[PDB]
Amino acid sequence: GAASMPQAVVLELVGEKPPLYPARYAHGLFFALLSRVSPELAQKLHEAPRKPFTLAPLPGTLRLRLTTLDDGLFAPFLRALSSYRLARVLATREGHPLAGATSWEELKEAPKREKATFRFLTPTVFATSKTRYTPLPDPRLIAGSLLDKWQAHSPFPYNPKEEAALRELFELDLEVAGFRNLRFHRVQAGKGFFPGFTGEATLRLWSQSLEAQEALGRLHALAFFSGVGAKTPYGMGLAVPL
Amino acid sequence: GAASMPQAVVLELVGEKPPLYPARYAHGLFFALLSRVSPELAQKLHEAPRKPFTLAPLPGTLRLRLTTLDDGLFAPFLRALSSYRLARVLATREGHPLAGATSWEELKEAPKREKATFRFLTPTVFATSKTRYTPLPDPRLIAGSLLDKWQAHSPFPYNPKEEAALRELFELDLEVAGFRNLRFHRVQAGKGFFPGFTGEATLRLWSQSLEAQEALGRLHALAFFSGVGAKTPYGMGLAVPL
Ligand SMILES: [Zn+2]
Ligand SMILES: [Zn+2]
Ligand SMILES: [Zn+2]
Ligand SMILES: [Zn+2]
Ligand SMILES: [Zn+2]
Ligand SMILES: [Zn+2]
Ligand SMILES: [Zn+2]
Ligand SMILES: [Zn+2]
Ligand SMILES: [Zn+2]
Ligand SMILES: [Zn+2]
Repeated sequence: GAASMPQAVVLELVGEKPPLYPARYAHGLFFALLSRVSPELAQKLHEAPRKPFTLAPLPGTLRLRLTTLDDGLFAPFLRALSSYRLARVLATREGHPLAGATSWEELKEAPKREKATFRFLTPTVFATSKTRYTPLPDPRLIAGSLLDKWQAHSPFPYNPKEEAALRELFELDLEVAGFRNLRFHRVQAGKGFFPGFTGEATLRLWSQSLEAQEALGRLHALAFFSGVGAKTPYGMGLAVPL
Repeated sequence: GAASMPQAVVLELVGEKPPLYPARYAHGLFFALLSRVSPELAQKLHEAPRKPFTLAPLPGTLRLRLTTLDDGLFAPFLRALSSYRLARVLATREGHPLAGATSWEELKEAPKREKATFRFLTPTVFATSKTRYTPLPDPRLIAGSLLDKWQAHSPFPYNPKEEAALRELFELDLEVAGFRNLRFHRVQAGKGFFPGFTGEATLRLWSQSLEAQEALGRLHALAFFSGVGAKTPYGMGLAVPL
């Protein structure tokens, strides 16, 4: 088919009599709509440990944001489109600021940055195998997670030496320059519960380094689609570049 | 002389016409009072890179909190005791909740803990040599900093193997269980400016381990006097155990 690329859409649900703590119901519903047309396709996903997507409720109307780094997978579904019914599918920025698509080429075209600010809309956490969970805006973990996602999914990965150079630059010269409205959360992400933070955080390069700045710009742009950290398929790590 | 031990005192200043942003003036004043009696003793301190104390302004009245892990050094000074005059010296908990003394033996007698909460009243930061500054409540850094201070100043240090065991336990099993009212700051600490955080943070041992729990209790108690992290002589790292 045509070239795959990252995409985000916002599903607008309106409920006549909504439950008490609606966000929790994100999973049950997404599948319901998905299963309504194609019970079959819903199955592989509920079953799969291969989750090639992020799904998170936004903070009577409930908005569920879905993103993927591969266009192709949810295209048919997008074509198809309690007391919650589906009022709108917003697949454009015009429809919703958190919806839209961007090519990998465009992401690569992203302007270089000395500083990069992120708004973490849903609890965000980092998983390190020892599994340790870090619910803090560690600059190295934020950038490293984004770089992991880029290398895993981009058609334009950095080569090993570029990658290692970037990681060492991050380790050496990337600081958290500030944070705002930081809050601790503990939420269900799949079967278990995990700690995470929300709020805003700003990363800064101590360094003047073109390579690093360009990388930072690209990774900052990627976050809109990829999210940050662990459990992104389960509503966690929704991170908007500012 | 008599056995040295940690001590904290709160100096109560009252200013008829206070400056705009009073806390900044903490250093200039502490010396002034100190120099008023003994210009000579003030000198070694302004000069010394050996700062065996912490000094921080509390958040017309300005309160300056002074602590030491060695009683002996500021005893003579304590005996002696803008439009700011010194109204009171509070050297007891009865006088002020953040003043008082505790023996090393008592600190050792501290009850074991699975969880330990700290209130960071002044911006707190960790220095790691690569110098990297971490203005976040990293559990390993909090506990490691406190253990550093204990080992450096206690008459009852852990032996090398005990210490290493503790550090590995912290690395493996210590989590940040929560945080409240976290805020980012950038403040002058001596000659330069440094980032730091304030707020409350709670550490939790995943582990049931008597050794670790006892250590956590002792370190949690020590913080009242030692502070946490870097630049404690310069108003930073004021951490109250809760
Ligand atoms: Zn389910
Ligand atoms: Zn282009
Ligand atoms: Zn755990
Ligand atoms: Zn992936
Ligand atoms: Zn992929
Ligand atoms: Zn001075
Ligand atoms: Zn006793
Ligand atoms: Zn620096
Ligand atoms: Zn020391
Ligand atoms: Zn000492």
